[PDB]
Amino acid sequence: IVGGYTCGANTVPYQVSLNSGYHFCGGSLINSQWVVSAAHCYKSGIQVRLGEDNINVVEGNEQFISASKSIVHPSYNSNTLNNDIMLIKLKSAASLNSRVASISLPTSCASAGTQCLISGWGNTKSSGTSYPDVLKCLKAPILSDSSCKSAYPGQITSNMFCAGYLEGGKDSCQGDSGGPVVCSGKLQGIVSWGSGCAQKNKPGVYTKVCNYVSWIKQTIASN
Ligand SMILES: N=C(N)c1ccc(CNC(=O)[C@@H]2CCCN2C(=O)CNC2CCCC2)cc1
Ligand SMILES: [Ca+2]
Repeated sequence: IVGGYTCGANTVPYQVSLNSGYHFCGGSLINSQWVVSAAHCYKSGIQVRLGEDNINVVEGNEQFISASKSIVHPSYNSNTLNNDIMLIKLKSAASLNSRVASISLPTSCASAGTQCLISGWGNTKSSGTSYPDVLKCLKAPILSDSSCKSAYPGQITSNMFCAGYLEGGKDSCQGDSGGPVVCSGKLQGIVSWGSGCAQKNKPGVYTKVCNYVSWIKQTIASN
């Protein structure tokens, strides 16, 4: 997260870290046994880490639970990142508490101009590399689809939306991948792609979660 701030410990209690010996992606807890992330975060041997603030220090509210299954969206295309969403099931139900909490799926999509919260353990530099070890936050509005499409002609689908700031300086970044965009109490976006981080006229691109709520609800009910 570039241009953001320290959230504070467990203030984003639906935020998860995906770990396979190291943090490699974010995710969102949507109920005691299931996580949503980006399909580009798929890999085998994932351990879900809940209740995290400093990801390099055991502070006392963590839950580490191995994934039992992963389900990438059936229409995921890795080249275009269309349908960049996956579901991960926990080997055992998480113990839900104030620091480990699920985030509601939308009932309908969010509008351009709605303010959201984006969070993650990703790079904080727009030039160069620096990884934070505590969770970083960023409040960012959803941008018009046309500004989105003008930034990335022919690369935006109906399953993507842009958020952030066209002037640059504030954006998500590598390592934030699969992490949440929460607007009005609902998970509306997943950190998916962009060009560089916090560059002028290159806003962040997010998976459009409202399009996938029926798929999510059907898939968890059958798995
Ligand atoms: N500036 C940002 N908001 C931002 C930029 C990049 C990321 C991380 N995501 C990525 O790097 C993703 C996953 C693997 C390939 N990838 C890409 O961005 C590759 N670029 C193409 C653009 C059209 C679809 C794929 C996360 C956030
Ligand atoms: Ca920790």
